[PDB]
Amino acid sequence: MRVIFSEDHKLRNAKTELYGGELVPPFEAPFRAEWILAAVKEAGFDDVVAPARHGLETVLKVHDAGYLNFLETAWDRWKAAGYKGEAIATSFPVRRTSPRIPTDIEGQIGYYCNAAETAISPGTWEAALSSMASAIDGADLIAAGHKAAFSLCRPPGHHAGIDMFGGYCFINNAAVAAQRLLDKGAKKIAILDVDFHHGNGTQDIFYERGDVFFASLHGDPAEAFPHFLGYAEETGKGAGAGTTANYPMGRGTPYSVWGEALTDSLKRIAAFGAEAIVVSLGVDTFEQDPISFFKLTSPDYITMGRTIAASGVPLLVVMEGGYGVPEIGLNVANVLKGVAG
Amino acid sequence: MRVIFSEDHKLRNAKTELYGGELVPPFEAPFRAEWILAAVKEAGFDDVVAPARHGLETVLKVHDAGYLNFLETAWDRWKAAGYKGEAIATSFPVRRTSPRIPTDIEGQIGYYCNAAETAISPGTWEAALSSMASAIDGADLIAAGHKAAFSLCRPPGHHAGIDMFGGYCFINNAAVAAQRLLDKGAKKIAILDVDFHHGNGTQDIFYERGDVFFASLHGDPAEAFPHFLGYAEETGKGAGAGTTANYPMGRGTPYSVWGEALTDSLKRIAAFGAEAIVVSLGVDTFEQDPISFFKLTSPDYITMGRTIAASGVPLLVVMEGGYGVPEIGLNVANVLKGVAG
Ligand SMILES: CN(C)c1ccc(C(=O)NCCCCCCC(=O)NO)cc1
Ligand SMILES: CN(C)c1ccc(C(=O)NCCCCCCC(=O)NO)cc1
Ligand SMILES: [K+]
Ligand SMILES: [K+]
Ligand SMILES: [K+]
Ligand code: NA
Ligand code: NA
Ligand SMILES: [Zn+2]
Ligand SMILES: [Zn+2]
Repeated sequence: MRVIFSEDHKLRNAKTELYGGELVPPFEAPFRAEWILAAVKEAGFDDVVAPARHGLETVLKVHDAGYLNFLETAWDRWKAAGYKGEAIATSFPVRRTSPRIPTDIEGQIGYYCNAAETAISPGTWEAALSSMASAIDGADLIAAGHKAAFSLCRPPGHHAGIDMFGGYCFINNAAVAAQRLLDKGAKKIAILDVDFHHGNGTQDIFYERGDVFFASLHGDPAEAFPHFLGYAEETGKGAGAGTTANYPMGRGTPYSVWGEALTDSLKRIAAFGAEAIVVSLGVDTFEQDPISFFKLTSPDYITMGRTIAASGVPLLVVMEGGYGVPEIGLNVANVLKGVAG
Repeated sequence: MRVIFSEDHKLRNAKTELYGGELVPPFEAPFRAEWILAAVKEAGFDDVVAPARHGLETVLKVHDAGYLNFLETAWDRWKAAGYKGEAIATSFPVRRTSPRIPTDIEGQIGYYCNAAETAISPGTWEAALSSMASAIDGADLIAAGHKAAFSLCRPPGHHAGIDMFGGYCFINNAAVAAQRLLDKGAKKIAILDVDFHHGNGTQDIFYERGDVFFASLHGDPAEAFPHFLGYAEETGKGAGAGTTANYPMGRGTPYSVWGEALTDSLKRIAAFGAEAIVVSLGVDTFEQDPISFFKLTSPDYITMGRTIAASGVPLLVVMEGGYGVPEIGLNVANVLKGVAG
C-alpha cells in the first residue's frame, strides 16, 4: 500500500510538555515519525510519497472556523503578549461557566483547549496542516480505488475536537480523511480508533453526524486520559443518535478481551453500512508502552490488521499515538502487514 | 477592629506556578501575609488573635462534600502516584464532556480544577483550613456585635467554586463567613468583591441562593482572569434569580469610574436588605500592581473603605488578592482606616 508522509511534521517540535507537575521535553517528538517510517519501509512498504497542497475546505467541514482561525495566529499572539515560555492554557471553561468567547490570547487559548499538557509552539500550525494534507491524500487514494493506504500523520489528531486542541492534537486528521471520502462520493464512512486512548475529539466531531460511524477501543476513561469522554453510554445524539460505540477496558486487558471488542465494533460498522473505514492507528496499546495499561504483544498487531481488513471495505490507516519505544515502528508495520494479507 | 490571623497559612508554600508557559515561583507567597499584617499593626490595628479550632459543618454548606474530600488527600495520592512535581491538573471537563467523575488522581484533579496555574502542594489542605478558621472567627465577632473585623486570610478564596479550586484558592473563605453569619441569626447577607478579579467561585456558590447577594467589581472577563464568568448579564438563576450584580470594567479604570460602580453595588445591597456585608478585599486593583490593569491609588483605599462602611451594616473584611508591590500592606491598612473611621 502507498504511504503518505510529509517532512514538515518536524515543524512541530515543542520544547515543553506539562507532565507530573513539571515541564519536560514532549513525548510526541519528531523521532517517532522517523522510526515508524524506517520500520514500514523495511517491512516492504517503500512506496512513500509526499502529500499534495490542499486548501482548508475539507477541514472547515469538521472543525469550527473560529478554532482554526485561532490556531493559525495563536503563537504570534502569545509571543506578542510578551510571554517567555510556549503557549500553554491555564484557565478553562468548565462547569457552570459562561459560553462567551474571550477576546485576548490569554482567554482564548483556554477556551480552545481541553488538555493543558499540550503546548502550542512555532511551526505547530504549519505542521498540523502538513499532517492534514497527508490524511487527505490518503483518502484520495482510497476514493481512486486503492484497497488500503497509510497516512503517516504527525502531529496526531483524535484528541482535537470540533473547537479545541489537546493530547498533542490540533487538527483531527482522521476526521478530515473521513470527510474527504464523503466529498469524493461516499455516503457512509466509519472511523475505527484502536489507539489506547479514547478519540474524544473524533467522537465530538461526529456525535451528531448520522453519515459517519465512530467506534473506539480504549482504556476506561474513569482511570485514563482523556478522562472525560469514552464511556459506553455515549452512543450519539440527535441526527447522529446511534452512531457512536465506545469500548472502555480496564488494566491488564489482554488481546483475548480486546479482540472481542474489535469484533463487535466491526459488526456494528458493517450493520451501519460503511463504504470505507478510517483506522485511527495508535500502538500505545503495546504491553511495553509505559503510557498504557493494556497487554498487547507485537504479533497481535498483525492480527488486528487482518481482522479489520476482513471487513471487505477499503481501509485508510491514520497514524495516532504510541510512545517512542524501540518497537513503535515494528508494531505499526505489523498492522500494515496484517492489512496487506 | 480586631484582626484574625493564623500562622498556619505558611503551611501553604508552593514552589511552582504555571505562568507564561513556565513554572515560576508562586505570586501568592507567604510574605504577602507578613507584609499585610505588619502594616495593619503599624496602622494601629495591633489586636491580633488566632482563630479557634472549627469543624467542617459551616464549609459543608457552601462547598461540595466530594470536593472537600478530594482536597484533604489530593497531595498524598499525587505523590503516591509517583510524580515529581506539584499537583497540577492538565485535563479538564470542558464543553460537551461527560458529567462522570474519574476514579484516579490524574482524572480527579482536573475534574475539581478550573485553573491550571494553581498547584496543590504539601500543607495546602491544612493551610486552607486555617484560613477558613480565620473567616469563621471574623464572622463570629460580627455576630456578637462588632461593627467591623478583619480576617487576614491566606490562601485567598473567591475563585474556589462549589466543587473546584483555582486562582490560588481552595476553600471560599468569604462564602464560609457569609454562611456562618446566617447560621448565627442573619436571614440575609451580602458579599462585596472589590478584588480586581471576578469572584467566580463565590458567584458560583450563591448563584441559586436567594438568601445571599453577591456583587463584584472587576476587570472585564473578556480580557482578564478568570475569563469565563463575570459578565454583567449574570444576575442569578432559579431560587437565586436577581441576587448577582457584576460590574466588569476596562483597562485603565481609575477610581473616578470604579467608585461609581461601587456606589451602585451598595445601592443594590441595601435594596436586597443585607444585615451585614462580607467584603472580599483584594488590593490588586492598585495602579502599581503588575497582575491588574486598573489604576487605583493608595488614598483611594481610604475612600473605598469609608464608602463601604457608610452602608450602615456590620462589615467583615476578608483578604483576597494583591501581589508584588510592598504597598500591599499599606493599601489594605488604608481600607481598614476608612472603615474604622
Ligand atoms: C510513563 N510515562 C512516561 C507517561 C505516562 C502517562 C502519560 C499521560 O497520560 N499523558 C497525558 C497526555 C495524553 C497523551 C495522548 C497521546 C496519545 O497516545 N493519544 O492517543 C505520559 C507519560
Ligand atoms: C505581570 N505579572 C507578574 C502577572 C500578570 C498576570 C497574571 C495572571 O493573569 N495570572 C492568572 C492567575 C490568576 C490570579 C488570581 C490571583 C488574584 O488576584 N485573584 O483575585 C500573573 C502575573
Ligand atoms: K481508541
Ligand atoms: K502498556
Ligand atoms: K471582584
Ligand atoms: Na456519527
Ligand atoms: Na444569591
Ligand atoms: Zn494514545
Ligand atoms: Zn485578584
